[PDB]
Amino acid sequence: KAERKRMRNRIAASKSRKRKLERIARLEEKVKTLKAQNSELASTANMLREQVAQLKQK
Amino acid sequence: KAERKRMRNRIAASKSRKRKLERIARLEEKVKTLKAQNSELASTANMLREQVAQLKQK
DNA sequence: CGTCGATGACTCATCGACG
DNA sequence: CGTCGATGAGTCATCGACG
Repeated sequence: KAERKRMRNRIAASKSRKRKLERIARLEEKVKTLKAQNSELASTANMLREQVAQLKQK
Repeated sequence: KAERKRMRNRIAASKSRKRKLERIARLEEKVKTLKAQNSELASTANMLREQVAQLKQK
């Protein structure tokens, strides 16, 4: 029937919306996680710049 | 009058879908640039270890 | 209260894939 | 060809904001 198809499409449409939100969430967690690493990597670089300017003494 | 509102809503729905897409594009751009920046900060940290392990000569 | 635009949910129009 | 599920678009339900 057309009633049955209309009902299968209602689930298809909600599944489509769902994985749109799922995609938004992965992307947002990805940038959250790259920001953390950015800061990790950038402070380390900083800690290593000081080790350089302190070893070039003597 | 029903017609006119139905038309104004068609435009609102279009605007809604478009800024969902604009949101996805900004999110993917952010990931792209944080990635490239990570690469930059990680190669730099790596080059700085080697200045350290070579200023470590005495 | 009615009316606005925004947005989630429902429905319709198409799509490519399948047989 | 008819039929499937996926997805963009149109439509309906409902929201908070306005006045």
